Amino acid sequence: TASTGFAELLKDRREQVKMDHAALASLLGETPETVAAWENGEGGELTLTQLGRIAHVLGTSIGALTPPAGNDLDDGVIIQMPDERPILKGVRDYYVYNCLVRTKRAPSLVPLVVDVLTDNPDDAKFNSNEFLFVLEGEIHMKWGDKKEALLPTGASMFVEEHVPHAFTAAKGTGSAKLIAVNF
Amino acid sequence: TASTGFAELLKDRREQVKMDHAALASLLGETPETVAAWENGEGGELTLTQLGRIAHVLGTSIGALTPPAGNDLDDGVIIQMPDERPILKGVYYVYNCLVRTKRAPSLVPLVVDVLTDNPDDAKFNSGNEFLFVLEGEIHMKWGDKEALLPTGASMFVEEHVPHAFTAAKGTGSAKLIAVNF
Amino acid sequence: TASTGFAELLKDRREQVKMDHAALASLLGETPETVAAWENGEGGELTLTQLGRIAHVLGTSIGALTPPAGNDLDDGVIIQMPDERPILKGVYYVYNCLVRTKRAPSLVPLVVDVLTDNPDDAKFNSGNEFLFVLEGEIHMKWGDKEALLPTGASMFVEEHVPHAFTAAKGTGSAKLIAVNF
Amino acid sequence: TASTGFAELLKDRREQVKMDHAALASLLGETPETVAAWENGEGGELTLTQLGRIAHVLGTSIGALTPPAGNDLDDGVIIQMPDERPILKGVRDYYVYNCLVRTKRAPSLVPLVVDVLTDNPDDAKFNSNEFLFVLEGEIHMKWGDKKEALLPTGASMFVEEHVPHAFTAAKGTGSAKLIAVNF
Repeated sequence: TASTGFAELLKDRREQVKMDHAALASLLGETPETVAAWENGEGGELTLTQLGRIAHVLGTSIGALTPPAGNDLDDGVIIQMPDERPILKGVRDYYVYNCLVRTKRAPSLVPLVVDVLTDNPDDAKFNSNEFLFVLEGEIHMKWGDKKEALLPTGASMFVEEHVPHAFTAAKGTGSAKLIAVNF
Repeated sequence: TASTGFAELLKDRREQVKMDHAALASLLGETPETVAAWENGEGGELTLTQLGRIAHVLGTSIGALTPPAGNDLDDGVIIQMPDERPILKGVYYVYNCLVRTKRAPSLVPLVVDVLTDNPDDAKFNSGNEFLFVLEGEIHMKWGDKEALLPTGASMFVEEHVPHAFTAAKGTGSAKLIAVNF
Repeated sequence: TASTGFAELLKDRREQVKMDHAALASLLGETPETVAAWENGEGGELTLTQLGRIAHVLGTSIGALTPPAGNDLDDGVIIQMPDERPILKGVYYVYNCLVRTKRAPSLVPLVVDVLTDNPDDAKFNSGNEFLFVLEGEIHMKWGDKEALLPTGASMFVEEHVPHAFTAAKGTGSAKLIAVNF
Repeated sequence: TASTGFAELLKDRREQVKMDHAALASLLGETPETVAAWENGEGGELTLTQLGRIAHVLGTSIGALTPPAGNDLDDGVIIQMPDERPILKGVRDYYVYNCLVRTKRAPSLVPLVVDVLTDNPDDAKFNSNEFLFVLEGEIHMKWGDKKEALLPTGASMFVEEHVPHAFTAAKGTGSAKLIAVNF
């Protein structure tokens, strides 16, 4: 939880720097009562700005004083039925992003089924780790300076971070689909 | 800046999970305009609880949406003169805090004044820690082991290890330089 | 290069711990010339045991003294055509390995052919793993829990979690795309 | 241990990539017997070059197939008496490095007592995280483009990684000493 995580992390950092409620309260310009309260799990109303100041006085970051994402698994597993997929369209029309399962235990995991609706290579716009798999059709991949390659169904690829790239269905083939797993 | 840093990282994350303003807004019970306000540096009054909810909806943590500690160095250096040391009591023990930096938050160095020379009254307490015997003779205890450490002796203590120091029996007091990192 | 990488990192570490050739040599029972040979790219014949001793004397690990996996990317990209997939048997299970890279060693993706449609004969096995039901209906088990997953369903399984799949009872077989990272 | 660590890490990576002794042996051009042996703790004689090839085939690094530094603590502690300090002189004469305690459980920890024998600032040569404390005398610190500051006994400082810097005793004071803790 947020307030409880903050309460346990605040106390930890406080002592880590040899301060007692009195000492931190003084640097902060608050009462030992207040600091004691926060550490009792009563800081949920503290604002971003107030938190930044606390983080500054303790010489660390807000992230260091806040709990991790949390657990949303059921005995280590999380499942998503195709009916629950949130959808985002890249209108210009061009791409449809069908978001697959995600988890707070691995925040960087952003998997998707990307429908590639355009089959005009020249109409590809560079975006800028990721694993991909051609689900259906033929994909025309372009990367680097805004190289390319034509990939058949079943081909897989890895694109390193910061690598600008664009996807389009093979010219004339109409459309294509791919699984993109960002991680 | 906290508010500034959040605006940028919030935009990055929301975009990362393929969420438009409306979607995020819908899940939070807010307006798409309010989200755009946040991503514009106007999230300063957001409460810890709210940030947590925003983080939860974006499947990540508050730390992921907040900026790093910051930079308080002068071309890579930060210096502390002996007069600036904050002094904290261990009422027993006196902690004279040495230089610290937001670029290495875990660095907590100190000159510890060890005021008691009676091991029998030693009290155990307590990441990694490096120690150096600055003055006197230190009686050290740990485990649940002991050792007499003369001036100039150095030691390393791993995280979670209970230990205690006192000046050698009848020596009055001693000083340690402790570097927690 | 392994030999090249080692030469450089060996020099860096030895210097880091304030050791001259002679000192290192003394502790290893070698000559100062032999060490200079190593730091010159001539450590190719050193045995695993020896590297470990060198590492030990330098108070670090063999990994600290050896180069990273390397770079097999083409301007950040690596591609695998369906014909290049190595195929491995799970004799039951067929593992068609997809693209891998030395720049992300933990990435082990596959298309798994699930050949049995009898949950009773399911066998449990097994970092993080993302899965997608490519074809058919998958019967999944884990914990010590079950679930019927239709085509297009996606799942995430955390490290150390025992689980097993089989095609739905009487469906013959199914296919999964599994991404271990 | 090295051979045993390698045996447990090799097997781990092997299976991690779905291979059996036969499969890896084939890619490697060796017998399942040999690979089985290595995994039985019999690979201590493998050379650096041979290891690199194994690491290459398994698509990872030698470090990923080798055990961590190891444990050299006594119930979490390691002590060094001033008599055991290894010494290195920076002759040009100029500096004496009295190495303090080190540990395989924190390899980056390199503490030292540095005797600054020169008191001619102009004779300071830039070296290029670290915490420092002036033990004795006055130190003249220079950093950045090959800024400066005069630090009295008891002052402490933090120097970030890659920051080129040079130390010298205050001009005319003769010599000085400092504790330098690299980490």
